[PDB]
This record gives sequence, structure tokens and C-alpha cells, in this order.
Amino acid sequence: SKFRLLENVNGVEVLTPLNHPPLQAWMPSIRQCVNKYAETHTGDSAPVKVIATGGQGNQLILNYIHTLPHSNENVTLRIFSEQNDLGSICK
Repeated sequence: SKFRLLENVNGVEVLTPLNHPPLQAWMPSIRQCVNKYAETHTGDSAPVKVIATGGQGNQLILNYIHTLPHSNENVTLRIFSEQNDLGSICK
């Protein structure tokens, strides 16, 4: 259950399990998703981290984790490589 840091995106740690396969190809999508998620989650409600997994086919799982007082905002989201609804999937 140890994570490696793919990237810090505007204060949000984008993490993946230590030995998870490579995800670099998803980074532009992940960055857009984090950008859009920040639009509805600011200040104390900003997520601490997002765990990225999957992505070996056309689907990536992003788990946004908040501080404990804001853990009711934690979400698992699924994004596709081809589809382009990041503005509405990532709120």
C-alpha cells in the first residue's frame, strides 16, 4: 500500500501504487481532471491526493482523497482515453 508520486499537480499529489504499470501517457488527461475538480473543491475542500490506477486499456480510475473532515467529498471517478467529458466527469 505504498505509493509513488507521478506528479504534484497544483498542490494535489497524483499517486499510484509503487509497482503499478506506467501511467505517463495519461498525464494530460489527469492534469485536466485535477484542474476541473479544483473548480468545485477549493480551500479546505481541495483534495490532498488523487490515486491513479488502471489505464492499461482505455479506462483510468482516479480516487480523489480529501482531508478527513471533508472525506464525504472523496470520490472514485473513471475517465476514458478517447471520450472527452472531463469537464463534467471531473466536475
